[PDB]
Amino acid sequence: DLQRLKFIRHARQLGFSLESIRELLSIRIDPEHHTCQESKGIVQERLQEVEARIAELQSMQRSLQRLNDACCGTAHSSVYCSILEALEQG
Amino acid sequence: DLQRLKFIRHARQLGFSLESIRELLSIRIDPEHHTCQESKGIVQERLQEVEARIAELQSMQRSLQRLNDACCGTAHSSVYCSILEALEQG
Ligand SMILES: [Zn+2]
Ligand SMILES: [Zn+2]
Ligand SMILES: [Zn+2]
Ligand SMILES: [Zn+2]
Repeated sequence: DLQRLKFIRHARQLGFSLESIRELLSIRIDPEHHTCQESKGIVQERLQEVEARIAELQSMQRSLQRLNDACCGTAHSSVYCSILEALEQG
Repeated sequence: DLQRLKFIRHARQLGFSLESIRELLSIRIDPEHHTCQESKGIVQERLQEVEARIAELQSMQRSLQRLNDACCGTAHSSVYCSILEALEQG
């Protein structure tokens, strides 16, 4: 029951890079020589990384939604498929 | 100017796996023997993959937002930092 393992798992579940986690463990073991500025910087970095991803994934999701909704999804010959036509224009 | 290269790039920008792209190129080269059901299935699979990711990334973003907002981010000794306390409870 080494408590820092739970700490690490939680940082992991938040998608912190191994390098960021090393920094956090460094702060955790010696708090008297680190500040809120350092720990917050690590969080802001990870937060910006996540928000940028979510944005580029939602862009894809919107395009994928249009592609999905326009196709009939039946035995209709793919010779007429809008999905292939769309991927052609991009 | 081999047009299928543009096709591939567009599928790439949508985050389709290499295997899905192989399937699309197979449909593209021989449309007379494939249907909208096949091409749509490939799109739905990718769409569900993206929506699940966006959901797990937004979960992180919400937690990261709370962590970020609660910390003063100044020289305040990390001995009092809420970020480390939070990562402790998870
Ligand atoms: Zn159709
Ligand atoms: Zn179709
Ligand atoms: Zn503080
Ligand atoms: Zn703090």
